[PDB]
Amino acid sequence: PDMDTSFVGLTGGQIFNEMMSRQNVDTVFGYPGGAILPVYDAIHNSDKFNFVLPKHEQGAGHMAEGYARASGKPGVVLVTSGPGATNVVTPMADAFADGIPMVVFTGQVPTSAIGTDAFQEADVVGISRSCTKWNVMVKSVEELPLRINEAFEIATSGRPGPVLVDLPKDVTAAILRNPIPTKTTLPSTSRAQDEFVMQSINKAADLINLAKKPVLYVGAGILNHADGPRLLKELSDRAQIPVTTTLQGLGSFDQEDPKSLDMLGMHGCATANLAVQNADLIIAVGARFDDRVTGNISKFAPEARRAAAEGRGGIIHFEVSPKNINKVVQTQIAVEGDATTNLGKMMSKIFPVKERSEWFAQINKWKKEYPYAYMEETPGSKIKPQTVIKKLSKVANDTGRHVIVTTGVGQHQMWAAQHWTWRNPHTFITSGGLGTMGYGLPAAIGAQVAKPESLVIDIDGDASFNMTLTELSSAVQAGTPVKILILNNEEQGMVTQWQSLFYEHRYSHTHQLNPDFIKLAEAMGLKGLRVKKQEELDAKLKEFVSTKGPVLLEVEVDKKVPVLPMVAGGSGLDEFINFDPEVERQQTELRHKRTGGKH
Amino acid sequence: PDMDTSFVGLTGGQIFNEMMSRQNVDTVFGYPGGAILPVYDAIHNSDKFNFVLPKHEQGAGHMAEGYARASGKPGVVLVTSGPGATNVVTPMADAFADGIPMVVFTGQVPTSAIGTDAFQEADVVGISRSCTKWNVMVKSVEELPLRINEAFEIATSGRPGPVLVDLPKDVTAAILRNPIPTKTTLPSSRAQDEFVMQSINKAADLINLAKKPVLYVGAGILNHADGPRLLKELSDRAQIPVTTTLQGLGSFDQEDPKSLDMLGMHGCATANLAVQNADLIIAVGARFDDRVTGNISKFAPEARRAAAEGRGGIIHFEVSPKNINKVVQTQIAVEGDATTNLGKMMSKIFPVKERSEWFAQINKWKKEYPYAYMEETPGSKIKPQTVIKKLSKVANDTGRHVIVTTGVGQHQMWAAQHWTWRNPHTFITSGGLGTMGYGLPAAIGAQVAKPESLVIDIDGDASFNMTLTELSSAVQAGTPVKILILNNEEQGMVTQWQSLFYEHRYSHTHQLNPDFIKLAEAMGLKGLRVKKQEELDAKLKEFVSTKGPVLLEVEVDKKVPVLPMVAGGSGLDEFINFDPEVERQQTELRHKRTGGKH
Ligand SMILES: Cc1cc2nc3c(=O)[nH]c(=O)nc-3n(C[C@H](O)[C@H](O)[C@H](O)COP(=O)(O)OP(=O)(O)OC[C@H]3O[C@@H](n4cnc5c(N)ncnc54)[C@H](O)[C@@H]3O)c2cc1C
Ligand SMILES: Cc1cc2nc3c(=O)[nH]c(=O)nc-3n(C[C@H](O)[C@H](O)[C@H](O)COP(=O)(O)OP(=O)(O)OC[C@H]3O[C@@H](n4cnc5c(N)ncnc54)[C@H](O)[C@@H]3O)c2cc1C
Ligand SMILES: CCOC(=O)c1ccccc1S(=O)(=O)NC(=O)Nc1nc(Cl)cc(OC)n1
Ligand SMILES: CCOC(=O)c1ccccc1S(=O)(=O)NC(=O)Nc1nc(Cl)cc(OC)n1
Ligand SMILES: Cc1ncc(C[n+]2csc(CCOP(=O)(O)OP(=O)(O)O)c2C)c(N)n1
Ligand SMILES: C/C(=C\CCOP(=O)(O)OP(=O)(O)O)NCc1cnc(C)nc1N
Ligand SMILES: [K+]
Ligand SMILES: [K+]
Ligand SMILES: [Mg+2]
Ligand SMILES: [Mg+2]
Repeated sequence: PDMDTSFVGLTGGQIFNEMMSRQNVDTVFGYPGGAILPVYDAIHNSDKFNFVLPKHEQGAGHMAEGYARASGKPGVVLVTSGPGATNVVTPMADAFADGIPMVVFTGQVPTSAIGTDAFQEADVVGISRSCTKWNVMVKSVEELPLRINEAFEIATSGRPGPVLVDLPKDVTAAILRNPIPTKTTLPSTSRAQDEFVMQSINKAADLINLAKKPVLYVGAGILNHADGPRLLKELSDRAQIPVTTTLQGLGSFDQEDPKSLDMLGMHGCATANLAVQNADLIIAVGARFDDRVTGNISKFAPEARRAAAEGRGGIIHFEVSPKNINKVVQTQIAVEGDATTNLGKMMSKIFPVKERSEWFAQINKWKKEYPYAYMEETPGSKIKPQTVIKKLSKVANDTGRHVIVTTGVGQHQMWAAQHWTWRNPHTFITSGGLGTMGYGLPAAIGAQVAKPESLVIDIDGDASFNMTLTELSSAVQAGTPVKILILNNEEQGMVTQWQSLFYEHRYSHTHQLNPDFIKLAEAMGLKGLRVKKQEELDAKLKEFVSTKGPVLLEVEVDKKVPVLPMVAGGSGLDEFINFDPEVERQQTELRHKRTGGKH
Repeated sequence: PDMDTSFVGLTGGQIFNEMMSRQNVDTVFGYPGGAILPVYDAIHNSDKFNFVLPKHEQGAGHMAEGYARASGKPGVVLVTSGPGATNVVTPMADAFADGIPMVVFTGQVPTSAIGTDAFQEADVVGISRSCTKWNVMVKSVEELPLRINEAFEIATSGRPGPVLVDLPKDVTAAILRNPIPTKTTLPSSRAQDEFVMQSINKAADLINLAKKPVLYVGAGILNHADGPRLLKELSDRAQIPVTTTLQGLGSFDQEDPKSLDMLGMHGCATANLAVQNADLIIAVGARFDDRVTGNISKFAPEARRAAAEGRGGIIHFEVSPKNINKVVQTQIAVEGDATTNLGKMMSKIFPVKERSEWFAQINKWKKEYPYAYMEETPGSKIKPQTVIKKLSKVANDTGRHVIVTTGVGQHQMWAAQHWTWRNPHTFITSGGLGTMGYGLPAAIGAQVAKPESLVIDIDGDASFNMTLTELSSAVQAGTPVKILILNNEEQGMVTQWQSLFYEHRYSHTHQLNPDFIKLAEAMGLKGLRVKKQEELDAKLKEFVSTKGPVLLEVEVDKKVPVLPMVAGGSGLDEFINFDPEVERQQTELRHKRTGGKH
């Protein structure tokens, strides 16, 4: 084994510093602690990268995710042992669900104290086993470079995800006394395989060229390659195929394009859902058929399954991970690998399509029939959440700046998804798989660090905001001019919505006492704005976006407004609840009675 | 009968409600979520117990711990799946380290969706395996009563600890269609009893033979209502000096002349010396962790010789056999509940007249190595230690029951050192895991447990930031907690270590703080601040007197080291002491190395 002596003499901590440089890391989010001190002393005043300090490790994790989402690079986290480590479990679980590249370094007690119920000791490798693509505890400093390189490679390959490297204090404080393999200190296809993939591509092209009512079901995977959107559009334009995206796919397709069906799924656009239930061929690109998208699985894509049975269609799946191939529904053709790459190889085999009048006409009728309708403002009423999104979307867009939107979890999140006009990739950063409330703020901060020149807006919910509102000061300390928008309905919207629907309006502990958000913002060091009256919304939104420096804008919005359309329970994607002003008014009455006038 | 049907017809959620009643649960801390909704609908407006809502599940967990610590009852947590569950990992790990009784119920996706990478699904049982005494996923509603009972029993027996019960939505929503064994619904040795007796005997002999005996007491003594009482008895009967661990504070009255105070890396010098010179160490409810033993090979040197010459050594009253002879080899091991065995051993103890020789040496140390520090000079900043002493008196002079919670760091050590501990179950601090942010949420839980008590949270600025959002929860729950922030605008304990071991190189140990007073006001509490020495007394009195929750920020002197200190490979007797000169020279050294920034 060829040896390297360049790290000989350095401490684990110093080697760590050098590896961050070699891994092209320009930002690290962390919080110091005793066990990890050897590494902190090493990166003290280091100019190899910028360090962002949160008030809580969970903040660090979510900042790393936001950063990764906006930059495309893996988010690096550096925390101490014990509580410092357990505090980043949620962010890891979150990054694991949404496939976000993240390398988490957790300090650990000295190897000689491990297993002795030592001070601030935790079985981090054990705890994080199920919420990381891979993890490891570095046994010796000689092993450090290697592990760091494996971590970054695993985190950024296949389906991106989080990895954890446990760093024992004695290992990071130790000095390298031995030369180590040159390989282990440097970063980073079968002919029959590529032969097999080309075969898959040909079969997929054959099916596409045969389809009469095709639909592109696009997900996050298309955004893991710079040319993803470009090729997706080319395919769409070439074969005249309408496109629908998941929550994590928004931004990949231009919603201004006539062929846009918008988001599909539980709270998706009726047109998109209808298109999916009636299509003879579903081309899934970088999407995992999760349960918030498929509706009742036995009712999913009936027309596509029928087409399959008749051998004239079905489902094509461009998936990068074998774990998600044929996991939820049986597919006819599975094109393994990087979606974008395979779309590029397949293009030339796709026959150019002149038009699909029938199909598009049907889709257009649904578009006229099922828009994202809702109860708009009326004289004297409170501001409507949906209206805020629509307006902010325009104001933000009219600035001509690059816009990135992050959100919390709940109704506001769904309305942001539905009513915002998505056009640019890597501009919507939201927690979908795990759905972590409190993701909004810290994610926005990370995103702003990744894209300093972008207008980063966090469309949050009051309950979600409370979870991590302490990072508000971090935004100030980090110099991230994030714009925090709070759609305040003084309730846990998404939950109350379910309680309204399935629990006869019995709201069990789903209404919390909020602090004065404006005074809070002021106390934290930001500008604070509030809006109650419809008349002032436009002015405030403009001041909000225009303000230089971090700013928080609270918008008092109407309460108990349900998010629609809605497919839940055993309903098929085409069996959605539609908005009805008459029914809303009826439900309202029924609510006041059932809650004894409480809500 | 053998079979019980008092549940047939009920939903898992309703059964859960009934079980909380049967388990004598009067408080539940939680946060709703989709997966756990069936249980929330069931406990809706339930009058079987009070529900406390935090802003974050971590808050719920720490509130449960504080509640458990102050009440003696297990803390019950109810959260949803996915993020709701992962958010209580830290509190569980914490409760696991300090042996706190806690039953955590986490909602889970329907059994039919488990393993499909379902919405808000997490392998909770897997994640929490290493930080819970036991955990389980309820497979069916028939199994619900059983699991709930096993959980509470395991959480409250042996060495208390946290347990987690995973509740699948389809299980809690399901209706019980089958009658279940009456036994399973009701809230639930050997001949080793001779070995214990033999031990209790040999220990009593060894104690009656000791010349320089020391009582090294821990949290274990507080796990029994008669612990403190029986501890004093033994101490008085055999005239033995008593030193307690951080988690032991409050089990022994520090007013008694036989009190050595706290031992350990930041413990009283006298306490450490006594331990190092003792021929016999009686360990009661303590696990010899590294923050106490110092350099293990240099620990209890005289106790060793006494052990080698068969005239003493180490006696250990431990409930968990796993912790016996885990750190240091003991001579006698009395298994079981410390309090119980102390009662059984009492009579076999010869009533000592006096130990004037031992006490002479001990009182010699007390006069020489007290908790000294650089006191306030004119115009200088308020000293953290002073605030603690002053508050200790003010709080005490109110005649109310006082409970103190803290964050993690220097302020925590100063609270331990300079407060005069006398009542059991009055100091609630995170020691094993040492979780910053524990202070506030713990105080809230403690206040819920003891409504009439004056609950004070002695926090640090950095620690406070971690969970400062629960400030509004305090208001919503109606818990008039008193939040004290010793603001040194730094991560004190870490800067102290950076000053000591890393040549005054403060790497990311200075966070930007918000306006604590405006923060408090925004959260709905009264906010007070103190900068001048002259106003400290007035503010402390107003602080304690204020009705309702209140926060007081006291600007204190920065870069103040917690002493004495036993770090690295130092034995408990090789501690660093306070020196006025040494400190002035250290300040100048810090100024030179930092250009003048610190
Ligand atoms: C309250 C709430 C409501 C929600 N409502 C909806 C809704 O109505 N509709 C909806 O769609 N979502 C909704 N979501 C989000 C949902 O839970 C899922 O997180 C999301 O739909 C998953 O989208 P995705 O499959 O595109 O992305 P991912 O879950 O990230 O999956 C991407 C898939 O693409 C693969 N992949 C990754 N990279 C590549 C590559 N380079 N080449 C090829 N394949 C690749 C991955 O292996 C994976 O299988 C909601 C979330 C919450 C919290
Ligand atoms: C910054 C910081 C500084 C610290 N500094 C110090 C210091 O200077 N000195 C110090 O002492 N601590 C210090 N600590 C706390 C320390 O880390 C340990 O948490 C603490 O000393 C453990 O005390 P304990 O053994 O009494 O309690 P535990 O750790 O709770 O252990 C109790 C033991 O008693 C047993 N037990 C429980 N119930 C019973 C029963 N009913 N009958 C019999 N046995 C029972 C248990 O099995 C266990 O072995 C510090 C913590 C932090 C965060
Ligand atoms: C929290 C760090 O814990 C260590 O990793 C650790 C654990 C068990 C035994 C010895 C050490 S050690 O003696 O290698 N290191 C420390 O004890 N460090 C340490 N750092 C800080 Cl900032 C505070 C502290 O103690 C109160 N202790
Ligand atoms: C978050 C709870 O998730 C469920 O446990 C879950 C998981 C996978 C598949 C079906 C369900 S389900 O159809 O039994 N329940 C729900 O889907 N519930 C649910 N509750 C809320 Cl408050 C919001 C929500 O969706 C946006 N969904
Ligand atoms: C959640 C968490 N993150 C990091 C640590 C590491 N840590 C232990 S003590 C300490 C010092 C800072 O506290 P502070 O509240 O400012 O009080 P001080 O020590 O200054 O009195 C730190 C950062 C921890 N214990 N818990
Ligand atoms: C409560 C909940 C979603 C949304 C609620 O409220 P919010 O005010 O933030 O937004 P709206 O829905 O009211 O807009 N689900 C459980 C949950 C608990 N805890 C965490 C960290 N994440 C979660 N998803
Ligand atoms: K849209
Ligand atoms: K004391
Ligand atoms: Mg809300
Ligand atoms: Mg501090």
